[PDB]
Parts: sequence; structure tokens; C-alpha cells
Amino acid sequence: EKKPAVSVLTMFRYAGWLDRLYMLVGTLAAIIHGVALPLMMLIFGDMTDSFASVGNVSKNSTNMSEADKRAMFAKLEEEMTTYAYYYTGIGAGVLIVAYIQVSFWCLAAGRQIHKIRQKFFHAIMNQEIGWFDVHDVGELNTRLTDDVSKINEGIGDKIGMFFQAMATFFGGFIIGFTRGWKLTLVILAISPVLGLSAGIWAKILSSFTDKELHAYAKAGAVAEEVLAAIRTVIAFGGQKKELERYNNNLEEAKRLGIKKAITANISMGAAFLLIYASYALAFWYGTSLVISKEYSIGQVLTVFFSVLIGAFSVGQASPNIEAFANARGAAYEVFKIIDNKPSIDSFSKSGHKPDNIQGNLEFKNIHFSYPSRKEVQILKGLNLKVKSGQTVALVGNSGCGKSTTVQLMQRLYDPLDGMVSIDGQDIRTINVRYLREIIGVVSQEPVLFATTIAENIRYGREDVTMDEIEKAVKEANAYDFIMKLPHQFDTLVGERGAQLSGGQKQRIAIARALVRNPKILLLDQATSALDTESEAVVQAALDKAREGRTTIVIAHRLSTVRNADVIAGFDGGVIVEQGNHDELMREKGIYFKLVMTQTDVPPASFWRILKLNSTEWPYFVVGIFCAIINGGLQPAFSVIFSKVVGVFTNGGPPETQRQNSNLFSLLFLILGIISFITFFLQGFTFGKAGEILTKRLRYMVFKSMLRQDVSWFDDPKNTTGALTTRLANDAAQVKGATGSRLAVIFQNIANLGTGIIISLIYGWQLTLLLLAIVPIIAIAGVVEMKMLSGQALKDKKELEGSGKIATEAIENFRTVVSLTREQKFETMYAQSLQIPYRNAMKKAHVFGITFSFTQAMMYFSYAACFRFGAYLVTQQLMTFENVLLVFSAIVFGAMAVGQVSSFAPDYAKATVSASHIIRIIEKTPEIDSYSTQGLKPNMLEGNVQFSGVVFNYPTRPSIPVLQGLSLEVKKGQTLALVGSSGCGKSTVVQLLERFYDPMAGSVFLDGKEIKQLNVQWLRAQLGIVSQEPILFDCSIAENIAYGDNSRVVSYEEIVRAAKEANIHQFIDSLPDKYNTRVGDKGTQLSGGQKQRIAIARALVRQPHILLLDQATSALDTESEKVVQEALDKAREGRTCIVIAHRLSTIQNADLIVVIQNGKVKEHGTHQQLLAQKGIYFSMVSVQAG
Ligand SMILES: [Hg+2]
Ligand SMILES: [Hg+2]
Ligand SMILES: [Hg+2]
Ligand SMILES: [Hg+2]
Ligand SMILES: [Hg+2]
Ligand SMILES: [Hg+2]
Ligand SMILES: [Hg+2]
Repeated sequence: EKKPAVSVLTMFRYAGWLDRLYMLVGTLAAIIHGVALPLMMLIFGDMTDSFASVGNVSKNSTNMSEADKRAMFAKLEEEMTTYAYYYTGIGAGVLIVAYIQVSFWCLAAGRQIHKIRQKFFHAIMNQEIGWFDVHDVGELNTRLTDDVSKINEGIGDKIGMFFQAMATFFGGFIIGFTRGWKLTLVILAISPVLGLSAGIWAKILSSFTDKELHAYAKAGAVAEEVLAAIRTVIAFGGQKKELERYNNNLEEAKRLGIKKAITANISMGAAFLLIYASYALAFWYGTSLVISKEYSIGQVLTVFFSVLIGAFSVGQASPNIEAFANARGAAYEVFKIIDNKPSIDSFSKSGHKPDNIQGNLEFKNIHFSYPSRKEVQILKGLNLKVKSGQTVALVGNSGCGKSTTVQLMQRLYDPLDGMVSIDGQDIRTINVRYLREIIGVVSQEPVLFATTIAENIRYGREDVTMDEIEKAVKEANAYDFIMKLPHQFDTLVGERGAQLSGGQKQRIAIARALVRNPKILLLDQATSALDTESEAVVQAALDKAREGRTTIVIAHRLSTVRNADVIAGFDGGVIVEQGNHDELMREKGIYFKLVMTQTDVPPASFWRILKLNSTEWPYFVVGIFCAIINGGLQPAFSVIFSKVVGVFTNGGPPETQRQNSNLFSLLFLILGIISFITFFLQGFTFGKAGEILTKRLRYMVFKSMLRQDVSWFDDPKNTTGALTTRLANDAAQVKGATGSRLAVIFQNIANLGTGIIISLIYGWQLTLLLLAIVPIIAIAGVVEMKMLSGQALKDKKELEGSGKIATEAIENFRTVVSLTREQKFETMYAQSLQIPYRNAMKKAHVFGITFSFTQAMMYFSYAACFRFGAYLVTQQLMTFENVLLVFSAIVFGAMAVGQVSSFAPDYAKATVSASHIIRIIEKTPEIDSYSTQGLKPNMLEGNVQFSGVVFNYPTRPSIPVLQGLSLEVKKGQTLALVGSSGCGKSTVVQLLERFYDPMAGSVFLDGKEIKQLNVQWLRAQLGIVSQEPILFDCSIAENIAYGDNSRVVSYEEIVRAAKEANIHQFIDSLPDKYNTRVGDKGTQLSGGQKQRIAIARALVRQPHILLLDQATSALDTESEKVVQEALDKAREGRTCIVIAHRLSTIQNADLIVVIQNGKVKEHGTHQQLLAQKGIYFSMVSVQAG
């Protein structure tokens, strides 16, 4: 894939003349900061030149014993004063400059973002309604804060950091050439091999990356299927059969993960070799040029570093480019919306605004097709008039085009052909806001906004008084119930507040329209979702609302329409018939046909996690030794680098300056080789140690997950997705807290430990300065990581309130356009952004300082060392070689632990990722399905008995469900459970399945308490038939055979089960009869046919109990009767408990139980409970209507 982007010059629109100034000044700062370090290398060379000019004089030949001390040392004391005044001068200039760099760029970005948010949100509120039809709203809402966040990255400080790095790239290669061009051109001849070597691996590391996500996608698809279907898994006890499927597809991503683990460390050691190799080749050649008195030692050390600084400056500007390019990419999708102009402008002020509107409506030859499918036409040549004050009712079948009428009259769409007119004037010639202000809509499903009732009404009109709210509420028949609410009119409604009934919400929606006082009223299926009781009060409110207004209603439920003035019957976008109720009933057309049919913070320890990888201890031993060696190469380099410069800066005969240097020069390749080996071995032992640990933990987890009982899967935290996540990536991230953490610690110890030792003996005074400053500079890098993340939470949390407003407006956009309150949410959006704006303008002031005080404390400490270290050479207390042997042992070694710790996986994220694993493993359930003990008798009777069971769902222990529920079920007969809502009938199936235990009471099977039986054997002789049957992506034969696990199951056994389920006849005509793959790829079976499979699945087990829980939850009229044939067949000679909602099934049952509030109110046969004239008699009386 390749996504488009914006031109550079476009993207920086919305940048006023002040914003254009900050970026320019911010650059000139960034340029200075970029060159600031090259000058430190240039001075560093001139520093060693002063030391080298005397380093060999005073040693070989002794002119005087103490009159020569002053001679050479008073020369250095005057030369080293300037080099020290120079070093502090940079850190002072950095402190100023580094502030300007970050401050001015983040400021110019902030002023632009604030304009973008408002310009982008207003752009969305201005779009057409056909525009919302095509686009996915979910991405759009995230696009308001994700793409906007993506632009903010690539126009803030990240540009300042780019011009800083490029000012070093040119600033570095400049001083290299101008102080000595031969040695640089050597290095620039090998660096293409390094830029080549780096890119080739990133192509192979991205190769072994994307090969991995599609490798676990096979396993993770099994994880997502099971943990969503866990109720069927536990019910049929396939908790070991799903483990093998998940495991057999789990070794692929292990062997593949090693090919990354090897290659990932080759790419390091290969590129790390080429550093040490390019080190020798530049030092071997750089030393040959000082022997001949062409260069000094200062010239080599400047040019060699200043190239590597300027060369490594590329890699420091790579992500800052990608952020700027990602910012252009995200800015394209945004700026498209701002510059997109609609034909139906809800903000324009063009058309007329006619007063004293009578409401004469007309439709003239309307042809319309929704923008999703132009090819199909909904309306074709539709003509219709509506006289002022009259009510017209539109009726028809499906695909008729009724709801289009409401949507064309608000002008949410423009008709292709024809003309919609109000009072003889075309609708397209009047102003849109005034049009929708003179119209009130009453949609099918009523919407309420997360505010008070008063604000919900004030969205009808912002300037309404509280007296007018009371009147409009009274007219809507909503007053008396509002006064019964706790906080009267200030009661908080919406998603956030108390839930109101459906009939109550729609009456509020009326009051919004009534406040507008419209001349036209539109009702789009206003009472479809409401029941018979709530509809009656609303119709009185609507009939009141219609008085003196022209009205068009999209009417279902035809009885409400009989008193209407005129009816219109639709067939294929055309009105076929029109007249009064009596006329169309007489016509015996379309309308007559319709009327007559009606009438997360756990604490895991480091030692616990490490024990998980204990079964591969030999891999850990090698990685420790190997980690020590690579940790030893860093202080080794400090010697070999110092021993080189020690030759030409302490004194020696030119007879030995060749073999010493060439030795030390080729000792870098020795370090370079050993680097390549230790990386090739670090990722071969700790690498496999991590990829084994992933596979073994994903198995242990998914094993332990299925062990858990149902109350665990009932939790809100343990959702099927959050468990697949926990099983997918969290299971693998543990390895960053086992062997990787030992590779770190042994490398950090072997480096900084042995580096501390050496520097202490070679110079005990200077180290106490540096090892006192290293803690200071390391802390500063941490506090920036803190305040960068602690501020990331603060700003991103202040923005959700702004985002809640937007989310409320996008998710209900069709509403707000009808209320014409686009401007309101715009202001509400802007008012919410006033807080993060004024906060972010001081954020740049902060991060300007924290960036300056980090860089300045480094350059000042660079001067505090080479000032104090110079004082140690003047007093003859240490050699300049020992300075570099101290400095490049502590500093370059203290930098090494960061380059290590920053390369390894996130240890904090790894430990918490591991603590979640251990809980999921070490958790044993109240009901161990994997257990083996239990009575498990040879008694095949089937006497069920509940005795006073008391149960509360542990997810909600406050509510009760069952209180003293007792009931028996004799062998072979049927028991039916019925009741109102929240009675507890479905709990019986789950307690006999033993998904949960009861708090008190007991459940017996064949006179034996089920808590003593084996759980698998209990569920074995129970045949569950769930409401919505879960079918797995597999063939018919395997899905049915899943019922009875651990059986040979041959061809002969399969067909008998499908026969008795009444699918054999339907199957035999299907393509490839019983081998037909079922799932998303294969044939889609109807809801009734799926249930017969779940019945067939239960029949193969041959259980002596059958639980039927709300089966037949569908309207498949033909397939319905087929299911009941199969259901009656299964119950004939088995103990049966039925969760009854259909009144036809229960009449022939042997016994019935009416439950209410966990108590049996009455029980008996059908005829007895009918003659009881109690609760059960009330239920049968309802169907007589
Ligand atoms: Hg910033
Ligand atoms: Hg319709
Ligand atoms: Hg290693
Ligand atoms: Hg130093
Ligand atoms: Hg119920
Ligand atoms: Hg399957
Ligand atoms: Hg039965």
C-alpha cells in the first residue's frame, strides 16, 4: 500500500506571520545547536595538540628538574585556560539556543493545531448527509484526534530536531575536510558499506516481522473462537480438545520467531563489526599521517569524531522525517474535509426565508436514489400534494420509499429529477436553516443528549425560557412523570444519567420540536419501537402536536392512522391509491391488505518470572558468559583508544610508535570480531530461550484459561478480546524480563563495573567527579522521560471532554442537522478546547527548559571534566592518556548501558505483562473441570432434585436471583419453568451444568449431591440445547461429533443423529451432503436449521437428561415446526427440563413450575394450573388477542 500526502508548502497554511517567525527563529537556533558539538570536537583536537606539543618534550629529555616544570606547564596553563573558557561558552550558548529551538517550534505548532481542530470540526459539521452515508463514522471520530495528533508530531519540535541534525551533518563533514580532508575521504569510502549494511537488514527484519503476525493469526483465530464460545466448550467438556488445536497451530510462530531472533542479532553484530572495522581503518591510517608530521594527534581526533558525529547525524534525523511525512499523510485526509464544499450548505445564507407559511406541500415528479446505490431507484415519478393544516399518512410495503419523503422534505438529500415545493416555492430556493427551523422531525428511535432535560429541550431553540419549557413539556404529556423524577428538570439524562423508558424519551423529543413552533411536522415511524401501552399516550401527544400544522407521517402500526385526513399507498416509489380510510378499505388495494392482517495493578517479582524460563537453564549460562564478554569490550575499547593516543600524547621513541599503534589499531578488529561473535551467540541462546518461553506460556495460559469456571468469563475484565490480547502479545513480552534482563545486567556490570575499577587506579581523583556526575546526567534523562509521559497523560486527558462533545455530535449527526444545532456543538467544541490551548502554550515553555537544562548540564559537565582533568596534568598527578582512559571508560561506558537498556524490550512493560500471565496460570477454579475425582456411578436413572437453592451471580452479588427454589424431576417426564423477568429460570440449566455453585441449598442427581460427582461426568449425561446454537467453523460431522468427545465416531453413527434431528432430509440435497464445510466460507444455514444441529449434537452423547433452554428463538415459520418435531422426538424417553416461553410447548408437559423472585408460586399440569386461575392462567389469556 502507498497512501497520498500533502505538498510541503500547503501544510503550513494556518501559520500566521507570527507562526512563520517562530519557525524561522526556531530553525536558526536549531542550526546553532547542530554545529555546537562539532566545535567541541574541533576544540578537543586543539586541546590534545597543546598536550602533544609538550607531552613528549618534558619526558624524553630533561632540560631542567624544576625550571623545566614551569617552562612547559606555564605554556599549557595559558593554552588550557582558553580551551576551558571555550568549553563553558558552548554550554552557555546551547542553553539559550536549545530553549529557542523547542519553545518556538512547539508554539508555532500549537497555534496551528488550535486552528486545525476548529477548522476540521466545523468542516465535519458542514458536510452533507449523503456524505455521512458513504464514510465510516468510527474512523472519522478517531480521525479527529489521531490524524490531528499525527500532524502535531511532524510540525512541532521534531522539525527543530531535524534542522539540528542536518546542521551537524554539514557542520561535521565541513570541519573534517577543512582541518584534514584525506582521512575523512577514507571514512566516507567505507560509510556507504555501513549505510548499505544497515538498510539490507531492515529489509530482512521487516521480512521476518510481517511473516510473524500471519503465523499466529492461525492460532489467535482459534483463541478468539473458543473464548467467545466458552459456554459451549465447558458445557461439552472439550477443554482438552481445544487445547490441542490451539497447540498444533502454535509451533509455526516459534520456529519463525527464532529466524528473527537469530537475524535480529546478526544485524546488530554485523553492523557493530563495521564500526570497529571502520575504527581501525581510520586509526591505522590516521596514525600513519601523524608519524610523518603531516597531521597532529588533535587533527585526527577531530576529523574522525566529527565525521562519525556528522555521519550518525543521519540516523538521528530518520524518525523526524518520518514524523513529518506521517504528518503530511494524516494532514491529507484532514485538509480534504476542510476544503470540501457541499451543495446543501447548512451554514450558507442564500435562499429566501418566507414568513407566514401556510404549509402547502407539493411533490412533483420526484425520482431519487440514495447515494450508496445510484443503480437502484427508490422513488420514480412520485407526485403528492398536502393541503395546509391537513394530515397525510404514507403506507406501503418494503423498499417503497416512504422514509425518503421525510429525508427529502428536510432536504437531507436533493432529488435527482422533479421538484419539492412549499407554498408553491421550490424547496431548493429557500434557506436551509430557516427551512429546518420551520420543520420539526420525530424520528423512529428517539435521541437524547448527555445533558439535563432543560438543555435537551434548549437544543430545539437556545433562547427558550423556563416558562416556555414547562408549557411545551405539558403539551407533550411529559410533565407529570418529570415531576416524579429525583431532580425534576435538572435531572441528568443520556448515556451518563438515569435511563428513561422508550415512551418517555420520545415525548421529550416532541417537546424539542414543539419549542421550535414549526409550521410543518414530520414523523418518521414515530411509534414503531414502542409497545401498546406507551404508544397510546404518545399518540395523544402527537395528535395534540398536529393541531393546526401540516403533517406528513411515515406510519407503521396502521390503527393510529384511521382518523387521518388522507392516506397514500406506495408501491415501488409510486403512489397507487389515495383517499380516506373507508375509501382504501373499499378499494381492496394495498392498504386494505395491511389493515386486515392486523385487524490493573498486580505485583509480580523478578525471581518468580525468571523461574518460568528455568527449564532452559543451559541457554541462560551461555548468555551470561556471552553477555559479560560483550560487556567487557566497552572498557577494552577505552584502553585501546587511550593506548593509541597515549603513544602520541605521553611520550615515546618513534621506533616503537609504529608497532604499538598498528597493534592497538588492529585490536579494534579483534573487538570488532568478538562483537560479531557475542551478538551471534547472544541471540542464539537468550534468543531461543525467549521463543521457547513464549510457546510454553501460551500453552500454559490457554490451558489454564479453559480450566477456569464461568464466573471468571462473566467478568467485565476477562472479555474474549482482552483475553486473546493477553494470550497473543502479553504472553510473548515476558522474555524481556527473563534472559534479556540478565543480558542487560551482566553487560552493564561487566562494562561499568570493570570500567569503574580501571579508572579508579589509573586516576582516583577524576573518577569521583565523573562517577558523581554520571548519576546526575542519567537522572535528567529519566525526568524528561517522566515529564514527557506525565504530560502526555495530562494533555490527552483534558482533550477527552472536547472529544466527548464531538463524539456526541458525529454519532448523532442526522439529529443535530434536523435541530440545526451544528453551530451549538461547534461553540461547545471550541469552548472545551480553550483549556488545553492555554495549557499547551506553557508546555512549550516547560519543555524548552527541560530540553535546555539537559543539554547544558552535559556541555557544562563536559567543561567541568576537561577543566578539572587539565588541572591534574599540570600538577604531574596523572597523564593525559589516563584522562582519556578515565573519560572514555566512564562516559563512553555510561553511554553504553543506555544504548543497551534502550535496545532491549521495555522491561517495565514486560514485568506487568508477566504479572498478568502468572495470575492466569496460577488461578485454580472453584469448579475444576480438569479434575478427575468424583463418584461417577453406574446408575443410569436420572432423578433430578433441587432443594432450596440460594444463588447470586458473583458478578452482581447485590441482586438476588434464586431464593429457596425447590423442584424435582422424575425420570423421563418434562418439567417446565416459567415466570416474569428476573425470575431465575435460566439459572437452573447453568446450576445443573454446574457452571456455578449455589450459596446455600443443594442440587442432587440420582439422590447424590452434584458437588460429590465428577464435573465432566456430570455434564457428560446432560444434553444442553442453547438458545442461539453456536456452530464452529468446521464440517457438519465434526460439529455434531463435538458433543461426545473422546469417541471413535464412525460413518454409521453420524447419520442416525441427523435423522432424529430432522436435518437428514434437508442435508441429503445440500452440495456434498454431510461433508459440507459450515462457517463464514461455506453455506449459511437458517436459524432453525442451526438449532437442529445443536440437537443432533446432544443426541450423539445419548444422555439421560436433556436441558432445553429457550430454544427456537427465531421467526423461521417453516423451520420452526421442523425444530419442534426434533425437540419432541428427543424428549420422549429422557428426563427433560425446559425453559419455556412458547405457550404451545408447555401445555403437554407433565409438570410446570411458575417462578417469581426465586420462589415457586404454583405448579401442576396444564389443566390444573389453568383451573388454578392464577399466574399461569394469566399467561395463556394474553395469546387470545
Ligand atoms: Hg512540543
Ligand atoms: Hg417501507
Ligand atoms: Hg552476549
Ligand atoms: Hg575529560
Ligand atoms: Hg424469566
Ligand atoms: Hg472445526
Ligand atoms: Hg421428557
